[PDB]
Amino acid sequence: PKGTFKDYVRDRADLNKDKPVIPAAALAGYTGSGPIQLWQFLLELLTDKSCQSFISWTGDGWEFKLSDPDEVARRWGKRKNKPKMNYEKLSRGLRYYYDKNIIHKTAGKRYVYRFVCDLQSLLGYTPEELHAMLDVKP
Amino acid sequence: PKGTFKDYVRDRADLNKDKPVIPAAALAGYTGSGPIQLWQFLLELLTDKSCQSFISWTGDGWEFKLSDPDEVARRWGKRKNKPKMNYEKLSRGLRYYYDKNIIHKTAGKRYVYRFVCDLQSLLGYTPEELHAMLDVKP
Repeated sequence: PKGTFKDYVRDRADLNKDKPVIPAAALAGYTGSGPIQLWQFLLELLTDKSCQSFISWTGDGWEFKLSDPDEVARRWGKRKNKPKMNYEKLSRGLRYYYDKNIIHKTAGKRYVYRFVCDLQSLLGYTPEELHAMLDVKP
Repeated sequence: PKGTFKDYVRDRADLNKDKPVIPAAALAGYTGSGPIQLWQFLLELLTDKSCQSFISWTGDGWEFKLSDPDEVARRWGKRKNKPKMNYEKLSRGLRYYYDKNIIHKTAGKRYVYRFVCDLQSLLGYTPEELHAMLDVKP
């Protein structure tokens, strides 16, 4: 392409990309879920500094917000090779996690959710630790 | 719950896994190649310290050896969700790269090939540079 592959990688690194704390494929392998799942993908985006403009931790425990839900849906589609992925499907996926108690929606607010499963024990990180590593303001 | 995700990751790191100098996905993205191609996959394995037992650089420029061709094929099939992938198909794939001048086979030797496209200009790395980062004996 333009410059060398080395340039490409350096440019991505400079933009804080390709180094999520919790890579979805890695978490899928660890949990043995086979295919990558939406909740694991959201976790990767939330621990990827380059993604903070469209999805981020609110600073309240495991609560997060979708600043650009369409972008989130777009990336999800690309990751699962489903070009037809959209916000309608993304929201349906999120509602599915309600009864599964993986993700709950924050009442009286919009596009704000919270992981309600025990991620601290599963992941080995506290909300504080993760927020420091990602330099989250709140 | 065999440890935490964090332990799972450190365990793999202690085995020199998950850190290829040239990830196939990244290379495909940079070249705008779409799906990951076999030659890109070989480059990934060749720059992944954890794969040296079945595929490695010979120490002569961009020449490499498939010490365990069957395992290489298995990993390729696994990466592309192609369960039928095996040595016969992998070898067919390699031969296809001949007239495409991407990879040529070293005559007179067994399981030895060489990238013949200009990888130095494409990657930004010299063979010797990669060899050093990978502790190639030779």
